Amino acid sequence: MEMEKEFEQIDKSGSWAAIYQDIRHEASDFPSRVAKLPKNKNRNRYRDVSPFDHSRIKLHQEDNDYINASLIKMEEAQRSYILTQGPLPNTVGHFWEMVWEQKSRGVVMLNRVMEKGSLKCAQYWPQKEEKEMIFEDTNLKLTLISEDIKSYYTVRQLELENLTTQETREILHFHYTTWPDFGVPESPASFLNFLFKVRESGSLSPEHGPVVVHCSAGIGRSGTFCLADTCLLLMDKRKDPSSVDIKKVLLEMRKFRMGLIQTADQLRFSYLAVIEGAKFIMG
Ligand SMILES: NC(=O)CN1C[C@H](O)c2ccccc2S1(=O)=O
Repeated sequence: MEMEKEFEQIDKSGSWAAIYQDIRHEASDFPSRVAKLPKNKNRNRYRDVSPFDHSRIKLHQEDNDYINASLIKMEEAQRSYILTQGPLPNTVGHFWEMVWEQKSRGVVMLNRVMEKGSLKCAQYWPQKEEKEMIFEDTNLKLTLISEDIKSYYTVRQLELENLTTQETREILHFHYTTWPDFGVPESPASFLNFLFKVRESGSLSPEHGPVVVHCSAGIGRSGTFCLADTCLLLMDKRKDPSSVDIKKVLLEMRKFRMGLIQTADQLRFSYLAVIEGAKFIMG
């Protein structure tokens, strides 16, 4: 079926939970043996969220190459994404090592450091120009260059220096700051505006490594971001945009990381975002 009328048909029939459970039943199951090794327990935020072995990002390190991060490679859309958990106190150095080694331009953050009164990720970037951060375990230096605070999101320019080689690179930090503590946003308008700002920066384009996107577990809000982006790109590429099937795209992405889209409300929100976004693109 088309999307917008399939949407109204699920609303009128109140069957979002059943649609979402079907997706959960059909989703891929691949091994995640490296994630479960005892030496990696303090590298995982949640015991039930792990990268598959076949698609995990490897650190270029002979001691321990493990990080909780997955490469989502979308062949028809010609887009790739790295989805990862919010960094832990003992993985902030690994996080920036990955950004460097994968040649990423942008980092997309969809959570606040504290939500619901608890810590959802480490404070992994510097908040003042004159107070830079040094990660001694991976030999990187990180400096805040500029910060632009808007009503729904903040964009930061950061400098990452590999202290071994003295090479430097400019990284863009896109921080969506207004996702509610509970539920999903009422309108997708600010989330779509944010997606378009990431696109306009070059951070999603083939001349760079894959964008790094995270929330707390790296599957819920993070899944909503890449699902909406890929569906909109396919609608632009194809002769028949009504042939884009959001459930089929989601199942393709779940071949590369488990659990993408965590609730039936996130699934409904993803439909809403793609529907509204397809009108603004046009024409
Ligand atoms: N002095 C240090 O140990 C260096 N670190 C870098 C950074 O300050 C940071 C940020 C958030 C959490 C942990 C750390 S750290 O301890 O790894």
